Amino acid sequence: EIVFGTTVGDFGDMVKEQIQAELEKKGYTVKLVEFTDYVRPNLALAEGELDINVFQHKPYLDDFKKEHNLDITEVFQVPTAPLGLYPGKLKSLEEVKDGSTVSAPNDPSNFARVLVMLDELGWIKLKDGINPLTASKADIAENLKNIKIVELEAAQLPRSRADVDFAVVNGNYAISSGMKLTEALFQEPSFAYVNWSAVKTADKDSQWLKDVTEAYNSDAFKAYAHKRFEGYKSPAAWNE
Ligand code: MED
Repeated sequence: EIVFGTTVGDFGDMVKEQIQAELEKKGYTVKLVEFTDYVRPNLALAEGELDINVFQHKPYLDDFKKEHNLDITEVFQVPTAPLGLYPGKLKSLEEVKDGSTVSAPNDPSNFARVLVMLDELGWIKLKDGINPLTASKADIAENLKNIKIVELEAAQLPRSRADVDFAVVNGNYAISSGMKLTEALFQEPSFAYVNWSAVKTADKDSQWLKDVTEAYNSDAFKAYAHKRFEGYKSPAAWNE
């Protein structure tokens, strides 16, 4: 029995609609546990409540496992809903004003993504030569449009659109709140945040993980993903 943990929505649908049957064909049973937050899944994995989770990108994982002393590691990538800047009280990028508010996730690896996006938009200017994966407020050279960044817990970002001019929303929460990726005013161009599964390091060589990895890389899964998850960013290894 393989116990998966995912965030609600797209990553759990992948298990229930495609992966689970592929693994049952090989004699496994599958249990899915879903989470509404980003903090519990790696802790449940490390404590043995999960065998594998699918919810995070590698910058998040690298930071989280180091901070909390978790002996876990990434395995394979999965199709991922991209990060986007979405309309809030203002409906178009050209409407940005001096002092416009932008809501952003408050954890460091996802906050960096917002600063890189704001620099790409020309709303702020980051210093030269920084590490984009750890971009922080100290790396801002000039806040060109005096953007006020409103930092929130990531799950709160869809609801923040009533309170801020623009909202930068993680794809999993955008999808699960009924937002459409095509409604974004600007989508992150990077592929560094295509999400990874994670397991306890002790399990990296297990036969069950080999079978899970094959399930997420099958022709059938790719065909399903391309239809069910249009506009998602693909694993690098799919070589699309
Ligand atoms: C926990 S890392 C952030 C969530 C991830 N699904 C993303 O690519 O936005």
